[PDB]
Amino acid sequence: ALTFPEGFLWGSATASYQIEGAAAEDGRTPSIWDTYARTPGRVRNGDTGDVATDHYHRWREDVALMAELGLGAYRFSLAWPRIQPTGRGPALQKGLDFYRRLADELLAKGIQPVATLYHWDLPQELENAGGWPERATAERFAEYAAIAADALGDRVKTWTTLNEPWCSAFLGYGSGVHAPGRTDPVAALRAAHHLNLGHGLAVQALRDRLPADAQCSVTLNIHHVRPLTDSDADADAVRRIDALANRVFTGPMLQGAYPEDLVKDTAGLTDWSFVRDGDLRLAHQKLDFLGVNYYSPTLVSAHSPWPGADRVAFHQPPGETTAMGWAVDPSGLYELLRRLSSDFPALPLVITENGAAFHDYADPEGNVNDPERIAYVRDHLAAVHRAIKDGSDVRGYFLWSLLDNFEWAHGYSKRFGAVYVDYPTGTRIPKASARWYAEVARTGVLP
Amino acid sequence: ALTFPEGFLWGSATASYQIEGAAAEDGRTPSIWDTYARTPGRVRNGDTGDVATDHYHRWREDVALMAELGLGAYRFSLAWPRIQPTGRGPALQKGLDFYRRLADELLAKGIQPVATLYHWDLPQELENAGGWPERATAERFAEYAAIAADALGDRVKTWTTLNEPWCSAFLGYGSGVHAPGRTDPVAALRAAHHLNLGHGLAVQALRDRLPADAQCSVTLNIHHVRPLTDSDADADAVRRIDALANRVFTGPMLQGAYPEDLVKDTAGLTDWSFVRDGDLRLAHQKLDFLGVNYYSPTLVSHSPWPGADRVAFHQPPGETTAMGWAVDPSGLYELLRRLSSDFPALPLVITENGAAFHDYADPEGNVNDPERIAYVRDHLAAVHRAIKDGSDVRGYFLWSLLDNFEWAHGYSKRFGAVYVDYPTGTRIPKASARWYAEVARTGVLPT
Ligand SMILES: OC[C@H]1O[C@@](CO)(O[C@H]2O[C@H](CO)[C@@H](O)[C@H](O)[C@H]2O)[C@@H](O)[C@@H]1O
Repeated sequence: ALTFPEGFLWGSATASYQIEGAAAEDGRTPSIWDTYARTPGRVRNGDTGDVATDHYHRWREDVALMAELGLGAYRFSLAWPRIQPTGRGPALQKGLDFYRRLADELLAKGIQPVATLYHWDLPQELENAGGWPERATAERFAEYAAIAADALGDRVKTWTTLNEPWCSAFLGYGSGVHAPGRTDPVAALRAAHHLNLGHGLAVQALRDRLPADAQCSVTLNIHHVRPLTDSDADADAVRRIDALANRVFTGPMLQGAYPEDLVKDTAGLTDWSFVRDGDLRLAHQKLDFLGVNYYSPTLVSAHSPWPGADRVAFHQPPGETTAMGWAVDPSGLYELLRRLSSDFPALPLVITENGAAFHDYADPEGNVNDPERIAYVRDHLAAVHRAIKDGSDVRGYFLWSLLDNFEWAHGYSKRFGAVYVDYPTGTRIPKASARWYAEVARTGVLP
Repeated sequence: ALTFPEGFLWGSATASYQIEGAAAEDGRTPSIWDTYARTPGRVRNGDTGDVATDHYHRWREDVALMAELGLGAYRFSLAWPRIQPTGRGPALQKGLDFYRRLADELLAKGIQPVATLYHWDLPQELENAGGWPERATAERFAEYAAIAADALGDRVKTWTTLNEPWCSAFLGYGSGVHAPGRTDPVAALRAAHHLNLGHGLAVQALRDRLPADAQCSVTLNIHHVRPLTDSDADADAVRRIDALANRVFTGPMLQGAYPEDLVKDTAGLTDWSFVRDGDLRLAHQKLDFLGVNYYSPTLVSHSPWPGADRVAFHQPPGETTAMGWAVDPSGLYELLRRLSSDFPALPLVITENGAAFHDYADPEGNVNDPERIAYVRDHLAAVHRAIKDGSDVRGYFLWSLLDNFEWAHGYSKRFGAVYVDYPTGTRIPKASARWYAEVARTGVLPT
């Protein structure tokens, strides 16, 4: 039985388009994912987030559920399309009101609201104007950040600018398997840069409009890259992928510069002239903690999500697999945390996303048993505890996700929730893992 | 497009314990599967068929769906536990009445009732007395056949004695992964013989109590065994498994003799003294057609394969289903060609073919299963080729009309053309249901 540090934060996480629904209600206009999902062949079975879990209408019930589970924090994302339809123009108060009431209720329940400004639902109009590969998008994001802070700054004290920019840039503009579905290596790199720029401009805006005690962060899915063999070549492959997966973001955001090896690796693709003088300084803002997302390790040896790394081959890491077919290896989380502690010793860490998809089902008696999820979470929490014992400054853990939801290109075919959702009715059924996690959250002890 | 013979029969199939529920109503007492499911660790998540799809109560709705889908036949099994609780004594009219009403409803809507006498739900009392390894069970089964024929003979004109005796004998008494859960190679072989015997005695009883035009059959899951390599050693492994999986039943049932190689292969286990004088002639009864069940190929190079410890099994190449089984329609084509070669004068009916996929109902209440449509279409194409090449196949039954209790897998695997939300029992015809209906209506297979 492992005991976690005093004050360790126990929460769950969700994203706006994945759970809200009410896609065309109260002033919300389409995001790139609305467009993408409605495009034949882009999302499994043509699923869309039109309704999803209907959280927009069931929000009060969901907060009550969080309270019953004894969670200390709730990480959610703000829908740019609801707050500032089209990505420009004035704030839409009706949109902000949804988050005002949500945040107020969370606080009334003693649950800390943690808001992510951008979790992929870019207003379609901004993509029409060029999307992330277009510089203006970064400036538009900073204006949106100010709008959000002005409206919710008095109730929300923990802010995250972006969630997994690697996915937005490389899957969104590199391999095109995520909205908006474009496939151009240079567009992907430009997108990555403007996400770095937007992030910095947003933190600047947040610091200026939020109370002095407010916390600001960014959430990155830190790939833990390992080599297939001891070969010197495979070690170079690890470097290349680490550069593209992590350092293209941690470099600018946490060090104020793009890694030189990355620039060299991509020299045949671009000269990075879109990096205007001063952009790196703006991207490099002081953060209160780094949000880390992790699910599985990476093993290595024009339409790719890895511009310039065509020589690299990827392999299935060893271990049992989840419904995503991803390997289950908690050692990757431990090693990843140690790497971060070594590279950024003074930066506190928070696991903002970790969880697993399994083929859950409600039986005739109305129960949803997911012992596999309990095992996955338990094992990964053990790895986190071990990293902490070894010196890593980890301050919290957020289980992706409180609810089964729209898992992007997979549609509703993949269930990650602690709480099962019967989509046709919207009925929530806490799974066995919800009851187990609630105990961990209430005792701070991992059995 | 491929056009099937205008007289080709199109149906769907189910089994009593898998769909009925009402496990303790109207006099029904525990079958070996009720007992097995109640045993910790035997069935996924402790699932049981106590409620299942609640078909015992909602059957009228299911027959209505079949009619809506234009199916020409419905294959179902009779629950011995409902008809004769202890496996002997007075037949319960309430039990018989359920099936009489069901058969009448099917006929009223132009659907041909096809009844299977035994689909694994052996009355517990018969197991307490020895189960299938005990000869009396075969005798009791034949007396049960007469009871069923007397009560339903005026309505049901197509009868099947046993469904997949290989599973009953070897999974039930060999590896113990199926009810009753015993693990004894000799018990498994004795069970196999008594299933062979019971089958024959039942056919005799059916022929005696049914109208002259009634048809009798047996359903066997015929394993299509292939060797990993072209070695003679692998070829012999194929022979050994083919003997244990198929010929241990086809030999006695269709040829009046156990294959000599099987007797040799098992000489270290038994001398088959339980095979009494006259037993082979009894097992060898003329049938109107052979029911064939097929899902995936078998690749070879406590066990359910007595005397075959020198054989290893491998994952056959191809896409996989939720069961992890390889999808290979060529196995069905080849299997049919072999049966046509071995038993040319014996008509064939595909009594079971289908696939499990991780289906879900989306927010709009739809269940899309294009993977199942592809599976069925591909296998039907294989059947059509077999027919064109000379195989006498006269019907096809999609396992299963409904998602149901999939034995040791519990409710974790969905095979239905119709989705079932277990907590409510709500039925939602999947995309495959509408697609299959079109095929069953015109007999035209769109490729
Ligand atoms: O020395 C940079 C250091 O101070 C912070 C405030 O704590 O930000 C200032 O410096 C930036 C870089 O020149 C400006 O872009 C920003 O507006 C300004 O307040 C931190 O972000 C940084 O770590």
